[PDB]
Amino acid sequence: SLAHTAAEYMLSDLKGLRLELPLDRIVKFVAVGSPLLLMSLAFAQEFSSGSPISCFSPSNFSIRQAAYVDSSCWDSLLHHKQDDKMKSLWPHKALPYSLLALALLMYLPVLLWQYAAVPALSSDLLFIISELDKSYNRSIRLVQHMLKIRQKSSDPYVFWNELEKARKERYFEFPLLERYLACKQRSHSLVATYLLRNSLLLIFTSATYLYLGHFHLDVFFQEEFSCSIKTGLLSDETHVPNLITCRLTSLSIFQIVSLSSVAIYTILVPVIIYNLTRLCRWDKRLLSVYEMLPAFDLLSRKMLGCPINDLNVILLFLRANISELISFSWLSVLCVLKDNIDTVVDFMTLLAGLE
Amino acid sequence: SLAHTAAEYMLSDLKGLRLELPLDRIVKFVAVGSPLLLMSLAFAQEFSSGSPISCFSPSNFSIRQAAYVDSSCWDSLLHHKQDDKMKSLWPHKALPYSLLALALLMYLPVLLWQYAAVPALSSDLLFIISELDKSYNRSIRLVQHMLKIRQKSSDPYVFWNELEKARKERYFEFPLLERYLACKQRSHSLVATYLLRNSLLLIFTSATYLYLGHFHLDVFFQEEFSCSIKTGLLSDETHVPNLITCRLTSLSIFQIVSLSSVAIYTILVPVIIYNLTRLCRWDKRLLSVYEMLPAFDLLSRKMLGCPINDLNVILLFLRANISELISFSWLSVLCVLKDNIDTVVDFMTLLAGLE
Amino acid sequence: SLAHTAAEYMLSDLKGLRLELPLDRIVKFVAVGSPLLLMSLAFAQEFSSGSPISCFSPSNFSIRQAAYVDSSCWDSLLHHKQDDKMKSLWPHKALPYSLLALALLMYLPVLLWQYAAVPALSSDLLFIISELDKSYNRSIRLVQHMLKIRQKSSDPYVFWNELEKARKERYFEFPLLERYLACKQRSHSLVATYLLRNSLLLIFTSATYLYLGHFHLDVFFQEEFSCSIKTGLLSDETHVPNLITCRLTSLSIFQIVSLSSVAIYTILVPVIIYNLTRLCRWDKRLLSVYEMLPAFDLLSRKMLGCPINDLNVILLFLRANISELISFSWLSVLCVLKDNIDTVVDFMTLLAGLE
Amino acid sequence: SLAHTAAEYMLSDLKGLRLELPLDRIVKFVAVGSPLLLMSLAFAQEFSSGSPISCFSPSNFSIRQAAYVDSSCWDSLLHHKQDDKMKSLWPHKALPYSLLALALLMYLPVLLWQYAAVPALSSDLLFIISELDKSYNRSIRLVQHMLKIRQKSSDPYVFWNELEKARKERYFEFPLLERYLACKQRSHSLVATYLLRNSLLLIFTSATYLYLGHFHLDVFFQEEFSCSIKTGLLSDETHVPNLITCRLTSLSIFQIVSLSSVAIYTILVPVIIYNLTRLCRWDKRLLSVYEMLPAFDLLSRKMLGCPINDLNVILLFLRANISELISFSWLSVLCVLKDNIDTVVDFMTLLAGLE
Amino acid sequence: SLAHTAAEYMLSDLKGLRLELPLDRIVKFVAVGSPLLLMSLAFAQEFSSGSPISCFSPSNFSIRQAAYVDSSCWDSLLHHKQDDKMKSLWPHKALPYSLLALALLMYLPVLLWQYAAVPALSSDLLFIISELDKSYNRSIRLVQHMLKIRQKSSDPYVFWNELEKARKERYFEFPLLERYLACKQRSHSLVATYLLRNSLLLIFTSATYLYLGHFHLDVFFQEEFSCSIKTGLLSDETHVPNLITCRLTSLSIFQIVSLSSVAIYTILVPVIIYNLTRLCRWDKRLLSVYEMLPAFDLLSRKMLGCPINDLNVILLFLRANISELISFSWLSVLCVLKDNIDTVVDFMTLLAGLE
Repeated sequence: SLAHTAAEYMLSDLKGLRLELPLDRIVKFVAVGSPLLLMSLAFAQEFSSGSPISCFSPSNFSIRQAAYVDSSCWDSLLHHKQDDKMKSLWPHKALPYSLLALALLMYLPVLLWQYAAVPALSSDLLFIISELDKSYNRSIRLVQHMLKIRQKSSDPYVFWNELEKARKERYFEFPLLERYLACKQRSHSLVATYLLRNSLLLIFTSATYLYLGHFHLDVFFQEEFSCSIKTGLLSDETHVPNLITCRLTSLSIFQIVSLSSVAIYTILVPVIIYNLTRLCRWDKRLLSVYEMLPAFDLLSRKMLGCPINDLNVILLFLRANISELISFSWLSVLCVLKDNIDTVVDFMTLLAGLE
Repeated sequence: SLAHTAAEYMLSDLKGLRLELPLDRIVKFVAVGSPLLLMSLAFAQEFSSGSPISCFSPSNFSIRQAAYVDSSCWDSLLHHKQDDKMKSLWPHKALPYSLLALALLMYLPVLLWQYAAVPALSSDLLFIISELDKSYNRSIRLVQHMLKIRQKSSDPYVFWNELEKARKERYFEFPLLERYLACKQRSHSLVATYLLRNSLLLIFTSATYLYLGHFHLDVFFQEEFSCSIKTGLLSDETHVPNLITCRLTSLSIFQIVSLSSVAIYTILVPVIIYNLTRLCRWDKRLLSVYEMLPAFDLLSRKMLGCPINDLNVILLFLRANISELISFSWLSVLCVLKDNIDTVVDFMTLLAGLE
Repeated sequence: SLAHTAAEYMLSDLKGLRLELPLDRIVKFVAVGSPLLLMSLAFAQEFSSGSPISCFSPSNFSIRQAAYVDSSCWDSLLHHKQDDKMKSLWPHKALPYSLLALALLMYLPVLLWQYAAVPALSSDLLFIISELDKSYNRSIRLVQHMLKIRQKSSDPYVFWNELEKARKERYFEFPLLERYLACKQRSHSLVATYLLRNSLLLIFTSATYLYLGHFHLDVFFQEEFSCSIKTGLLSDETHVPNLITCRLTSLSIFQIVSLSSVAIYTILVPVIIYNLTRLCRWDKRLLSVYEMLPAFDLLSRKMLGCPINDLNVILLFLRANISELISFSWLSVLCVLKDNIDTVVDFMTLLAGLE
Repeated sequence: SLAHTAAEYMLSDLKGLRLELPLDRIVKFVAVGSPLLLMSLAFAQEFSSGSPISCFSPSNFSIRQAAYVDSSCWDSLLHHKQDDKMKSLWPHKALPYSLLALALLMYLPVLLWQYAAVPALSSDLLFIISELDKSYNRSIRLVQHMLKIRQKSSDPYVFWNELEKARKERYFEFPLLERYLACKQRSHSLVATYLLRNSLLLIFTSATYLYLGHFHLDVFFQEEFSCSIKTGLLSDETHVPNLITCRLTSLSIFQIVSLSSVAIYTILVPVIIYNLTRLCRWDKRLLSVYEMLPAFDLLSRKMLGCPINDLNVILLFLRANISELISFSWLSVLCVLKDNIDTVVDFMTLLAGLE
Repeated sequence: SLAHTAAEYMLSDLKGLRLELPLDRIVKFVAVGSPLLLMSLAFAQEFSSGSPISCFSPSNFSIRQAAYVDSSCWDSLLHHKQDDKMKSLWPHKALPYSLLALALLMYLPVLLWQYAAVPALSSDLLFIISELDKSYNRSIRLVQHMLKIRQKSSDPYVFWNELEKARKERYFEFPLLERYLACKQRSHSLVATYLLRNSLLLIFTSATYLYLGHFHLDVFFQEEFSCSIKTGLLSDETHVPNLITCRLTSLSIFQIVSLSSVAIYTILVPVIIYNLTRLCRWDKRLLSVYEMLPAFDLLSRKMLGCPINDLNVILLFLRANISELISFSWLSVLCVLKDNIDTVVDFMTLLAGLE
C-alpha cells in the first residue's frame, strides 16, 4: 500500500536535548497517523476488495456489456435523483485522496517548528545549561565555611550578617547569564512559532470539520442510485435509457471512516487547547528551592509582567531537560526537604552527597 | 512498484560540514519526489486497476474476440475523428514513462553539484574554519591587558593610542588567510556551478511547461473515441469496420496528475528564483560584530566591486557552518550587545565566559 | 521482481583509500544497472500485464480451446510467412533472458579488477602514502634555518650555494622510496589489468551491437503472424489448419527497450575510450610545485620513456588520494603561489601554517 | 518466492583472520546460488505463469469439467505411450523440489569446515602470527651492530665468522615455535577435513550428473502426451476414455534449466580439482627471503618428506594472512631485492624504514 | 506468508560467554525450522495454488452452482464411505495449523532454558572464569625459582622436597574458589533444567509420532470421496442427492510433508539422546595437564561420587569457554607435551612464552 512508505517518511522518529514535549509528540503522532491508518484499513485485505460499484444489468446484456455499464459510472458517479434534480456522489470516489491530503496538512506545522525555532532554541538551551552546570561547586565549594564557623559563633554574626557578603562576592554572581536572560525576556521571536504551530492545527481541525459536514452527512444512508449511459455516442442504441438499481458496495467503510475521523479529532482538540494555554501563566511549582541556589535564583527573580516571552518557552524546555545526567543529581534529590531550620540539614544534605 | 526503489535510490539522505542549504535541499526533494509520488499514486491500489481501455463490442462477439478488440487498440491509440482527420491519443499511453523521465532530468543538476564543486568547496571551508578557530585565544588572551591598564591611565593613552600597536603586532595579523581570501576573491570557478545548477532547473521547468501545454490540454475533456480493426489481415472479414464507443477509464487520474504537475512547479519556481538572486548582493547583516574580532575583520574588509565571486559562495556556506560546536560559542552569544561604550562591557563579557 | 535483488547483489556500494576513480564508478553503475532497469520496466506494473500473445479464434471455439490455441504458440513462436518460407520470432520470447545475460557480462571485468589488481595497488599506495607523509617536517623543520641566515648574508652564499649541501644531507634524501619507485617503474603487471578491464567492456559493447543488429531490426515493425496447430496429434481434426491473425501485444515495449539499449551504450562508449586514453601520456599539471618538496621531487624526476608503466597507474591513483586528511593540508594550500621570488613568500607561507 | 529468504539464510556473508581462500569462496558461492537462481528464474514473473499443463477437451465439456480433467492429470503425470507401455513424466513435477534438494546438499560440506577445522586452525594461526610478529625487532634491533663494525674490520672476521655467534645467541632462537611446528607437522587431523570437503563436492557433482542423465535427457523433446481419466469411480460414464493431445506448456524452462545446470558444474569441476591438488606439493615461491629472517627461517627449514601435513594447510592459510596490518610492512616491501651483495643494501633497506 | 515473520521471531540469532552448546543450537534450529519450512513449502508459489478440492458437477449445473457445491464441502470434509459408515478426511484441512502448533511446542523448552538457568549459570561462569584468570602469574611468577635453584642443588632437595612448601603457601592456594566449588557440587538446582529441556523434546517427538500414526497413514492413498449436499434447506430440491467423484488435488504435498516430518525427527532423536547421555559420566580427557596448574587442580580434585551435579554442567559450559581471549593462550599451547621429564621442558616452555 502507498500509506506504508509515507508512514515512516512522515511520522518516523543536540545529542542530549529534548526539543519536543511528550504531549506535542503524542498530538503530532495521532494527528498524522490517524488518516494514514484509516486509509490503510479502508483499502486493504481486511475487507474484501473487488468492484466498489455494482449494477443490476438486464439478463440480455453480456459480460463485457455489463462490465462497460458498471465501469462507465464509477468515474461518473452522478445520481439522477427523482426525489430530475441530478445529485452527485463524488465523495465516494474522493474518500482516499482527501485522507492523504489531510495527512499532508497536519504535517505542515511540524516542519515549521523544525525550521524556524529549533536552532535558536537549541543554542539558548545549550548556553543556559552550560552556564548552570557550573553552579554545583559554588554553593558547596564556597559556602562550605558557614557551619565550619557557625559553631564558634552565635545567631546574628555567622548566619544572618556573615551570609551577606559571601553571597555578594565574585564567586556567587553570574552577570553574563543575568544579562542574557534580561535580553531574552524582551524578545518575542520564538513564542510566535509556538502560537502559529498550535493555531495551524486548530484551523486544520476546523477545516476538517467543515469538509466532513458540508459534503458528507448527506450521502451517508444512501446506498442505491440510478445512472444513465445514453448521453453521447451510445444514445442511438436500443437498450435501457436509465440504468436501474446500482448499489454502492463499500458504504460501511465510508461510515466507519467518517465516524473515526470525527471522534479522533473531537478527542484531540482539548489536548491542543491545553498545550496552547500552557504559556498563559508563570510556573513556580519549584521556585522555593530555586531561590536559594547560586545561579538558579536568577531564573526565579525574572518573573514579572506578562508571561508571553521567550523566557517562558526557554524555561518550559529547560525544565524537561533538567534531569539529563549531571543535573540528574542532587537537584533531583532535594525532595526530602519539603515541609532557623536551614542551619544544618540544608547543608549536611549538600555536603554529604558531593559526588 | 518501481516508484519505491527509485525513491531511496534518488532522494536518499566532511563529518562536520553542511554543503547543502536547507532551501536547496527542500527544492531538490520536492522537484525529485513529486513525479515519483504522482506516478506511484496513478497506478497503485488507491484507484482500482484493470483494463485502462474499454469498448462496447456487439453482443455477437465472444469474450476472446472482445478481449482481442479492446487489447489491439490500447497499443494503437488512434481516434478516427469525424469532427476523416485521424487524431492520436498517445499521451494516455505515455503518461507514466514521461513522469519517470522527468524524475531523471531533475536529478541531473544535483549530481553536477556533487561532482564539480563539492571537493573544492569542502577544502576551502575546512581551511577557513581551521584558520578561524584559532581566533578565540587572540582577543581575550592578548587584548586582556587593556582594562588591566585602563584604570591606571586616562582616555587617550590607553584606549585610543595604546590599542594601535597591539593590533599591529605578530599576534593579531593573519597574512596567510588574508592572501588566501585575496586569491579566492578573483576566482570564478565555483559560481559557474551554482549558476548552472539553478539554470538547469529553470530550463527543465520550462520544458515541462512546454510538454504539458503542447501535448496535453487538448485530450483533456475527451473520453470517447472510435477505432478501427480492419486495417490488415482482418480486413477480409464480416464484422464492424469501425469500432463504436470506446471509452477511456482513467481520465480522472490523467486530469489530477496534470493539475498537480502544473501546481507543484508553479509553486516551486519563485523559490529557485530567490535562490538565484541570493548571490547578487553582499551580505552585511552581522558585519558590525565582525569588524572587531582579530581574524573575522578580514571577511568584512574584502567586500568590494561586483559580488559575483567565489568568496560570496564561500561566505554563504561558511555562515551556515558558523555554529558547529566551537564557533557555536561566544560568537553566537554577542547578541546582547545590540543597541566609549565598549570600555567595559565589550571586554567584561569576553573575559567572563572563557570556556 | 527478480531484477530487484540482483541490483543490490551486483551494483551495491583500506578504510582511507579510493581504489575506483569516479568515472569508472559511473561507467560501471550505468553499464550494470541499465539492463536491469530496462528489464524491470518491461515486465512490471507500469505497463498492464496479461497474455503477451493474442489470437482471433473462430467463434465456434470455446474458451478452453482458444486458450490452448493461444498458449501453444507462445512457446512455438514461428511465423508461416507467405511474403511457405517459415520465419521465426524467437527474440520476443528471449528479450528478458538476454538482458539478464548482459547484466552478467558487464559484471565480469569488475570482479577481475577486484581480484587481480586491488591488493597490490593497495599495498603500493599504503607504502607510498606512509613514506610521503613524513615529508612535511622535512622542508619546514630542516630548511627553516635559511631565512634565519639570509638576512645576515648576501645573494650567493646563503640562497644559491648554501642551499646545496642542506639538500644533499641525511634529512632530505629518501633512498628506499627512490629504489621502490625505480623498481616499480619497470614492472608491467598492473597495467595489463586496466587494459583488460577496458577492452572487455569494449568487446561486450561490440557484441551487444552485433546481437541487436543481426537478430533485432528485422522483427521490429512486424506485429501480426500466422501460426499452425495441426502439426502432430491434432492434425486429424476438423478445424482451421492455419491460425489467422495472431498479434503481439507488447511490441512497443520491445521497440523502447531496443532503442534505450542502443542509446545508452552509444553514449557510454566515448567515456570508456577516454578512460583508455588517460594512460597514454605523462601528467605534469602540478609538477611545478612538486619539484621543490623534499620527497615529492622523486615523483616528478622519474618521468622518462614510454608512459605505460605501473608508476603511471600508481600516480593516477595517488593523485585522487592526495587529499585525505593529512595531505589534505598545506599541499592543497599552495594555490596562492601561481603567477628570486621564492626568497620570502615561499618560506613565510610554509612557516606560518605549521599545524 | 521461497528461494529469496534461503539465499541469505544459506549463502550470506577472528576479527583479523581470513579462514576461507577466495577460490573456495567463489566455488561455494556459485555451487550454492546457481540452483537457487535457476529455481527463482523458472517460477517467477519473467515467464508468464498459469497452468503448467493444458489439454484439448471436447467442446461438449463445460469449464468446470475441463478444469477437472486438466487438474487431475498434473498430479498424475503418466503418458499412455503407444510408441500400451505407460511412460511417466514425473520429473516435470519434481523439477523445483530437486533443485532445492541440491541447494541443501552443496551446503553440507561448508558446515563441516565450519565445525571441524575452524577453531583449531584459528588457534594455530593466532599463535603463529603472535610469535612471528615479534621477529621484526630481532634482525634490526640485534643484528644492527654488523655494519657498525664492518667498516673497522675486514671480510672474514666481521661478516663470515662474526655473524655466526650472534645468530646462535638467546635473541635469534625461537625454541617454543620450533617445537610447536615440529609437533604440528606430524599431525594429520586437519588435512582430512579439507580432503572430505573437496571429495563431498566431487561426489555431489557426480550424483547430479547421474540424476540429470538417468531421468532427464529422455523426456526432453516430448511435449505431448495422452492421459486417462476413467480409472476409478468415473469409469462408468459416457465420455472420452483416453484424453487427447495434452501439452506441457513449460518445456522451454525445463530445457534451459537442464542446460544451465550441466554447464555450470562442468565449468566448476576443474576449479575444485585444482583446489584439491593445491596440497600435493610444497610451496617455495618466496623461500629465498624467508631463509634469512630470524623467525621465518624455521618455516622454510621444515619442508621434508610428504607434503600432506597440517603444516602445509597452516602455511597456506598463513600466507594469505601475511599482509594484515603489521606484516603488511617491510616483509611486503622486500620486493626490490630480486635479481658479498648483502653487505649494505640488504641492511640499509632494513634500517632505513624502521617504522 | 506467515512462515516468514515467525522464522525470525522464533529462531533468530555476557558479551564473552557461550551459554549454548553447538549441538543444542543445531538441534533447536532443526526442530524449530523444519515445520515452518515444510508449511512454507506446502502453500507457496513452488506448487500452483487454486482450489484444494475439485468435484465433477453435472453439465446442467452453472458456474455458481458448481462453485457452491465444491466450496460447501471443503469446510465439511466428510466421506460417505460405502466400503453407510461415514469417514472423515479432516487432517487435509488441519495440515497447516497442526504444523504451526508443532512450531510452538518445540519452542517451549528453549524459553525455559533462557528463564530458569541462564542467569545463575552466567554468574557462576563469570565468577569461576574471573578466579581462574588469576592463575597465570602464579605458576611462572612464583614457581620460577625452581630451576634457578635446581642447577645449584641435587635431586631430592630442590625438586622433590623443596617443591612441597612453595605449593602450600599463600600464593598457590585458592580457598574461596575451593569452597565455592564444594558448595556448588552438592547443589542440584541446574541439572533439573537440563533434564527437563531434553525430556520435553523427547515427549514432544513422541506426541508427534502418535499424531502422525493415529490420524495420518489412514487417509494417505485415498484421493477420491463422495459427499452430500441435501442435508438441510437444500434437501427439498431436484438434483443429485450424493455428489459424485470429488478429488483432492494436493495429496502429493500431504504425502511429502508427512514423509519429511517423519524422517527429520527420526534423524534428530539420537542427537538428543546423546545430549542427554553426555552428563552421565565424568570427563577427564585433559585432567593430566589440569592436575599441575595452581588453580586448575581443584577442578580435577573434586570428581567423586555420582556425576549428576551442578559442577558437571558448570564444567561442561566452562570447557567450551576456556578459549576466549586470555585462556585462549598458553593453556591451549600445552599440546606439545603429549607422550624426571618435567625438570626443564615443562618449565622452559612456561617461561618462554610469557606474554
